Amino acid sequence: SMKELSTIQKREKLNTVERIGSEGPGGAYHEYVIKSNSMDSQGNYDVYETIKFQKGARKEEKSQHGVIDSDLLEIVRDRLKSFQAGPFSSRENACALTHVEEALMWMNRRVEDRIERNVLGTNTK
Amino acid sequence: SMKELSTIQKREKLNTVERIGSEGPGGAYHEYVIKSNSMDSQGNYDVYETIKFQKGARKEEKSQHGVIDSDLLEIVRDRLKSFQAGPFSSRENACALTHVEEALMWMNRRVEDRIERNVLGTNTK
Ligand SMILES: Nc1ncnc2c1ncn2[C@@H]1O[C@@H]2COP(=O)(O)OP(=O)(O)OC[C@H]3O[C@@H](O[C@@H]1[C@@H]2O)[C@H](O)[C@@H]3O
Ligand SMILES: Nc1ncnc2c1ncn2[C@@H]1O[C@@H]2COP(=O)(O)OP(=O)(O)OC[C@H]3O[C@@H](O[C@@H]1[C@@H]2O)[C@H](O)[C@@H]3O
Repeated sequence: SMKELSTIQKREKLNTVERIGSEGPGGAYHEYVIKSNSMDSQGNYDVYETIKFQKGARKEEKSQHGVIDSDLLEIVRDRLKSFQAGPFSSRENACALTHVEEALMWMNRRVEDRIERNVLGTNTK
Repeated sequence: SMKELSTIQKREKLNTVERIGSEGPGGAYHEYVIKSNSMDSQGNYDVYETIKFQKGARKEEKSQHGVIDSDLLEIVRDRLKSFQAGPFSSRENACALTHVEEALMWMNRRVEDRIERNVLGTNTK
């Protein structure tokens, strides 16, 4: 099945984000589609992109390799840094960037804690 | 051309994220690759995914449609929400999720400000 995400942005959205499939390992969904909101005059949706996540903890049998959430945030972190070094910097970009980095820091704190407890990549609290 | 991002996570990374090509509109890069740190039985990457961004402000001549940064953050917001409803919820996930959402709110504050000033989709401060 598929459900569209309710996004924080409400107006002038370029793309919609769709959640594909059912809940899987960790309680998470593992496939998302980014799709143009509007069509051109020939009916084409210029953007139609699928992102598939790592599905199951990496050391567990039958897990499948994929993207991980920090990868996406690192890309947006780099984009925001570029925008701030470019001709159209803004305070909003500055604040978004700090929050994206703080998210990444919390995700990495989780990783390093799981390394310390020797549970990274396993289905263990 | 290609450059590996320096990520907040330093250890046990699933994937490497790379920036492809040169700086373009807005001072930003517009192509990123996510590739696994693991190889399959034939020495090919288990994961090799490419993200291409909206390139040029949307109303300018020759701009190209693509992913936008808030789409990626919305996917991560949904994943963290799922993790927090699932069997392996954690305090780090909750703090990460609030920061992702606050980043999305700042990004939307920028959008709505540019709408009010009638500059959204144009190369103007
Ligand atoms: N913030 C988070 N990031 C990643 N996983 C998280 C998480 N919060 C909870 N989980 C779940 O907690 C267990 C071990 O987690 P991790 O040890 O970090 O596993 P990892 O090898 O990186 O695989 C990650 C993959 O495992 C599955 O969910 C995991 C897995 O059930 C799911 O498919 C995910 O894509
Ligand atoms: N947080 C941010 N998000 C998007 N753009 C940002 C930004 N900070 C600065 N900019 C740049 O500032 C100008 C007007 O910006 P936006 O009006 O928001 O334009 P948008 O139509 O959404 O296209 C976006 C595309 O325009 C190009 O960069 C823009 C563009 O030079 C670039 O290729 C980007 O992918």
